[PDB]
Amino acid sequence: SLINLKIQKENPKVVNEINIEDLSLTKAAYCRCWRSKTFPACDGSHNKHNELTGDNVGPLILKKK
Amino acid sequence: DSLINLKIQKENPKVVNEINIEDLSLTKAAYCRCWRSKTFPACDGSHNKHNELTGDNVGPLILKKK
Ligand code: FES
Ligand code: FES
Repeated sequence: SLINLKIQKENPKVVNEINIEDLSLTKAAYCRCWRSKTFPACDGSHNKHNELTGDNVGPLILKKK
Repeated sequence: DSLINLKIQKENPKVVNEINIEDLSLTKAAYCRCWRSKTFPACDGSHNKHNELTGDNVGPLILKKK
């Protein structure tokens, strides 16, 4: 049932705040699988998780107007 | 190690959500990273029960504006 295996395990609730107006990218993918090496950004690790596990998780994509 | 999402759109082989800056109403909006929210992709604090039951430490992503 653990979702997060390794990230900031000394912190009892990992919460990331992002300033959506400071997007340096036209879109930006944010991780919902707790496997990204760029966490809280998405690096595509979700694909390795889904393949390993048979899961169907993917990122939240933030997009500029 | 094992499944993260148990229930949400299991018919969909990859659940991706997009959000437009301009569609964000509030100065802050919480997005779920635990796959337990009844308002997915929004966070409704279901992570708290998940954390208490499993000894996990997951929390939402907060998008801040203005
Ligand atoms: S690396 Fe986790 S959702 Fe993409
Ligand atoms: S309900 Fe899932 S992170 Fe809050």
